[PDB]
Amino acid sequence: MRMQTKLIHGGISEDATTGAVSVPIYQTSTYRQDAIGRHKGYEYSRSGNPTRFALEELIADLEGGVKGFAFASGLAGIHAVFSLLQSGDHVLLGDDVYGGTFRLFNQVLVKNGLSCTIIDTSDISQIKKAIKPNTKALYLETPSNPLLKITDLAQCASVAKDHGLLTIVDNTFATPYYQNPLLLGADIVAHSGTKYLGGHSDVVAGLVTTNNEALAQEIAFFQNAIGGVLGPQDSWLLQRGIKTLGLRMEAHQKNALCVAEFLEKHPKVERVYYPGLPTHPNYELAKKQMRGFSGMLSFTLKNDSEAVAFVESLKLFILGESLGGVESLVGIPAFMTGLVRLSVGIEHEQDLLEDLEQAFAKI
Amino acid sequence: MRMQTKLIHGGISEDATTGAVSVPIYQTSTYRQDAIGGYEYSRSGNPTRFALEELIADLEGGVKGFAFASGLAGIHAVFSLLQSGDHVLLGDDVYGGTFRLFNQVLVKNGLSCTIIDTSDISQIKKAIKPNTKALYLETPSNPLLKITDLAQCASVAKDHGLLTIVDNTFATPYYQNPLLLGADIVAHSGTKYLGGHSDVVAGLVTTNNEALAQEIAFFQNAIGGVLGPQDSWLLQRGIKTLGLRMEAHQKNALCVAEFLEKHPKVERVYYPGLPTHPNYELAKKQMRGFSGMLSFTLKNDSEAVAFVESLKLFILGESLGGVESLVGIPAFMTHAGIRDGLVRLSVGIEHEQDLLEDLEQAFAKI
Amino acid sequence: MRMQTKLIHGGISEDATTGAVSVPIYQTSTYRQDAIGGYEYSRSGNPTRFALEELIADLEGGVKGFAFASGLAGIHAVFSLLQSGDHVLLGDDVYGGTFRLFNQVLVKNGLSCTIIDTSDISQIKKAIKPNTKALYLETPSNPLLKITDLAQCASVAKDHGLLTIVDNTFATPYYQNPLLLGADIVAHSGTKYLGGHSDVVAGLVTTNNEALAQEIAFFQNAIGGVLGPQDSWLLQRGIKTLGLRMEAHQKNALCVAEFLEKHPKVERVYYPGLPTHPNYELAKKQMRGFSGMLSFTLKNDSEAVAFVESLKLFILGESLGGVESLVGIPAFMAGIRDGLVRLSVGIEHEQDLLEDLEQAFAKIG
Amino acid sequence: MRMQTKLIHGGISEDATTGAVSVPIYQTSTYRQDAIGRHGYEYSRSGNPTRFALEELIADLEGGVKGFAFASGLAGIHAVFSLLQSGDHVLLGDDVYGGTFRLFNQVLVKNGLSCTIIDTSDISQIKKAIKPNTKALYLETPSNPLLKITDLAQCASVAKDHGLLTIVDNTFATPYYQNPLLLGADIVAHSGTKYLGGHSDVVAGLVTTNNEALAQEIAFFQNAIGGVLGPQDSWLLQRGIKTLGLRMEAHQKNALCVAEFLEKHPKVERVYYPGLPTHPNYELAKKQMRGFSGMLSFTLKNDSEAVAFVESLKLFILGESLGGVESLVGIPAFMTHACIPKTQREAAGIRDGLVRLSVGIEHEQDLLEDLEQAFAKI
Repeated sequence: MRMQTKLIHGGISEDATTGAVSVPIYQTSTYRQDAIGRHKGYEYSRSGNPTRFALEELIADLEGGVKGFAFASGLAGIHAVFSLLQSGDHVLLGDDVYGGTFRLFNQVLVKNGLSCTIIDTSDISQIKKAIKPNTKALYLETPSNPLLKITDLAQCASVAKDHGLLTIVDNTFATPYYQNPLLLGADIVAHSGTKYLGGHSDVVAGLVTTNNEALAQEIAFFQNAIGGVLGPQDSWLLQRGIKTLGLRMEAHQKNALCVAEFLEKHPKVERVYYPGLPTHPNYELAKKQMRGFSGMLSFTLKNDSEAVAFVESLKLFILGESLGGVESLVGIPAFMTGLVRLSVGIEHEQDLLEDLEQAFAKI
Repeated sequence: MRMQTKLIHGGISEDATTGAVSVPIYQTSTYRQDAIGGYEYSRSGNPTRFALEELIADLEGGVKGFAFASGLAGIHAVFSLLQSGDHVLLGDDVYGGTFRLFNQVLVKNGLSCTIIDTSDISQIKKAIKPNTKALYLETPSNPLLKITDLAQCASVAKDHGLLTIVDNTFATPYYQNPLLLGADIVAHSGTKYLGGHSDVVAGLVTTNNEALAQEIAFFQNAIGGVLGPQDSWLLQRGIKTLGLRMEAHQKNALCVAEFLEKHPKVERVYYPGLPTHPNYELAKKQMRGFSGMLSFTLKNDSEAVAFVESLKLFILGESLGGVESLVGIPAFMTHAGIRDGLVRLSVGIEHEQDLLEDLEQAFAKI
Repeated sequence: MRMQTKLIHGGISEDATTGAVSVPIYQTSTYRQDAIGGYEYSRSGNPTRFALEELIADLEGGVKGFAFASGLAGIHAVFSLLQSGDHVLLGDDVYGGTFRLFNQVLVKNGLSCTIIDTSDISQIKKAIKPNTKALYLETPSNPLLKITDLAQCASVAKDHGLLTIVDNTFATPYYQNPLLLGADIVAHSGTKYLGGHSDVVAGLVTTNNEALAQEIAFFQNAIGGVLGPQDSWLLQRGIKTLGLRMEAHQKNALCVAEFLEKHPKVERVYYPGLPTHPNYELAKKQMRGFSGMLSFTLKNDSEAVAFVESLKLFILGESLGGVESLVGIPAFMAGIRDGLVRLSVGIEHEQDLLEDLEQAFAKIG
Repeated sequence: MRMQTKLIHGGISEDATTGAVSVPIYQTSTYRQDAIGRHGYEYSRSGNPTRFALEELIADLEGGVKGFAFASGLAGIHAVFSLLQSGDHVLLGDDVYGGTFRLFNQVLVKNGLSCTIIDTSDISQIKKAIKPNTKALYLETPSNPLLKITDLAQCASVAKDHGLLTIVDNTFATPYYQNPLLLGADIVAHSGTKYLGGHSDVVAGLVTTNNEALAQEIAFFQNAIGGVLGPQDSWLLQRGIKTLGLRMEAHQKNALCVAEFLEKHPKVERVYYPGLPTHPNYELAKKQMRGFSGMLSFTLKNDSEAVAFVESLKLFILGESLGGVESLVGIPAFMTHACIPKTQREAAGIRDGLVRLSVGIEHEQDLLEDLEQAFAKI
């Protein structure tokens, strides 16, 4: 079965006992057991839950892993991933990773004996040079946010492997529909389900999956030990949202192209950051490792002062703080995470252009 | 507003714009701004979650409330307040998962702990180091229901540089308020009595202190182990009957304890409400009642499994604090005074007679 | 919402319950509670004061605002964050009372300072000590209108562990917004351009930073140098015409600068709006306009007092930033010659202002 | 009116009096007049409706106030330089096409003017070379045969900040992919002979301008020197222009297929094409250009084999010109730059292994098969 068919029938997508084409929401905390040391499969909802498990199975099935793990948020998942390491360990970050991941290290992890080194990861040599005797992981994120900066996954993975290093990839922007880091040498993949996977701006969730059984034992342990689990209703809604991913990602791509092209041939606009443009640095690398480009695009205007007047005069893009939803979103990462980030939604392309038009006419 | 009225109308229990007597569920990740510069992003804040947070703050007399994906998610973020190189003092019978947090997650993140009997006040004195930054209390204890003087402990804690953190899961806010007794931070598993219907996994933390509130607020948002709006809403709904439930829990538990103690095959009963309990007077002092938690040791240890496996009403299972009665053997589940034969009962709200008849029939099988 | 609009509907410009287009004046000291557990005590919080604080936060791009009994009391509270044995860099011509605050108040409390020319970015680099915590800028500067590059000094301070503190009184939030140029704390003497009507003594402070906001709040409350409700309200009221007043101030100040410059009897003229002014290109870049503040030194230095005492429209007085024209010799009230005349150009008719100057010049040698 | 529509309806594209959807060919030397002092045509060296129609079109297409049609690309360039007085100085591109270099070297130099060859991508080199009597800067982008890109906006700005005029040769990128008058240039020159005609069947020059006074000046020397384009060739140039949009779309697509083929090839070294992301100033190229033409050049590894390669080509026509519907091939080192000593050639970046292609509008596959077999023989 193909990706499109897997989004609908993958993992667990059916109640085995009733035939329900939808996995039931197990709003429960505990489970009755036959004799002690002989359970019915589930013991306690923090450790495992049939609804959450179905979702965890789905994301594993999609990214080509052995196990999935659903979390209360993207950050909670990432946090649990880094709980695999001791104090005295080192991690190499990309120079433009998501701000909350930076704050995770800066303010939570570093504090606990975990050191990081920020480097440009599209500069393969900057990673070669940055490894210390205690470096235990390489944390990549491509396309990056904002700026959509592409990193070479297979290369970095190869390089991380001949050193005793973990390749941990944040696949949020380019979904499992467009990119599968585990098939390119990654050990652990993390998403914000809060974004595209959910895709209706109505769930806060993180998903992690892995290629490695030993890694999976570890991640499980810390999901259970720290307990930042995804609830069953959210799990169910995430899975429901995931069902449409393919169609949504297609529509996201189609729209964001029209938007990028229109923006590039504009008098008010200077540079434009989108992976689908032949004009974007490493465009070739992208077509190599991505089956498509999402709906994210940063960009800048020649007049750097108007940035805030432009964003605030738009009437169809929602001025808000997330991305990856069916509604188009807009931000300015200066005060949020003269650069303007667009999360192109799945509204009619013309209405999106007409909305950008009228907001340009105003500056 | 008294406790029993507060449970229903406390924190935010109403929708202000619409008038709705229930808080609406905000299944939403992000909010439109008229910005740039109330709500911005659901991990940082959410109206459903907030209403519950205000509720629990209101019930414990804290300045802020914090809702987590699980009890443990809450405790974890509480200990994220500390730097590597810091020292923590622990109870010798703290909940199994709390001990595992330190042993498996927090020690390897550079924190050190020391296990002392918290009912022994001089043991806490003797165990204090220069890097000791906090004392962690759980009373009554899981699973032996051991009682610890909260005023005394917080007193000794306060006149060193120490934080007094209390897990108040067993007594809930209906029967004990550690903040009003000198504690700095209070943590619950909302999965237990607060939800009460064994259908939600949830943590709740609250604090006396405005600055401490900012720190927890920081690590709630930064680590991101937040309760979802649906679970927040359901947990709030559960809390509305907390008062009535705890009374039934206490009435039944009292009845059961007095049955088990008078029973031929039983050796000791651990229940704070039994006059013969170590620190029974101290319980009456710091608690407005005892919950539904008790455990007992049966004269012949080898019969504990067979006893537990032949109960027909009590559900053999992992958790506690629900309307349905639960039973476990701590030795083989959640995990000094703990013998393989120890049996822990979570007395639910069924008919006292239905619960007694169940135990009667199970003893007849050993 | 644009700045011109924001001055009228920003922060809180309306009573929520009643719909009043003006914030009501809460002449109250205390509030009934349904406690134990919004407003508790007027020193901690007052709805009127808060309205003004929200407005300034909103104007400067801050997260919180803070209203004080005076510009000084605010500056005081800002520096109250620092421990003893800490170090601070000061502009060589910061406000006379800002020096006297450090010189005589904060020093004896264990604080240390170094006077530097801040328009010399290399000079600040030369003065950083290991115990230095903050740089304090003031541009344009009293009374020479010396301009400092906010963006660079912020950067230089940012890559060290330093706090950028800016006194934005002169070029108001309408012309300059330090917080967007990498500043951490902005402070105003509300007594000046913000009130605009020479009838309120006030100080306003705002910040980019949550943790700094917690701190400033703490010290505003603990020292208690808070602004009253009536003064807050009058201040907010004043702020509503800020945009209109600043435009007229500039239009007049440029008109006067060009008169004084082309004048035989005048030596130098200090005004950021003059092309031939140190760092004029810098002014244009970080400021959206030049204000009503200008100074000038005349050729006959001893005849400075005779000039000032013969002005009929301009008022010889002790302040600035009002709708009426003010004049003072900053020496009587390092650049400052005992014949430097400082002009606070009001919003009166320029012809009337120029005709007051003509007649004053026409009485000295 | 979008550009694609302008090519069909722009300037004068209709006979107002008869209805004709084609401008009539005016094979006439003269016109009857109504009375003395009262013409709107007098003599066809000054004015002719057929040529004027095409002239309007090129002004319209390039955003100029007036168009000028000349007997050839050179005639047009020459008429432009006929503005400057004896004594004047000109900054010239080093990659400038033969004819234009020679125009100065062997015609304009002996007539008072004088030049300096400078690289125009390197903007400081222009600044360093401005003399007090310098009055003009002549740019060609993309260039021949290496396709160097040049910043039109900034080069036009630096020239305007001095006393200078900006003259751009917009032949390669057509008015369909580039519009220098809209980037601060004052005069635009084309070889109509090339892409504008499109069918390798007309020799013609086109010049247009922003400036009312420059328009007057160019009109004068057009009429005074008489290097005017004839009415039949004007008409054919206009006819070819009607399909410029389409032809350029096909050229670009075909050129890109070939570009990508060539650089994936083991026997090739550098590929010079502005439409490759790997190309120098590809960034700038995208900003000022709306598309890349059919012109590419490539060097093969074994320098000497370029000859054997070209001789086996059976679809690419070995020929001097460019910008036609048919695909053309040449070796600049021999076809156009044999007079320049091989070492100066290599300095200028022109090796004996540099082959140039004017990719036509044949089926991209056939063109690829053609290159495939030719490579196979070496």
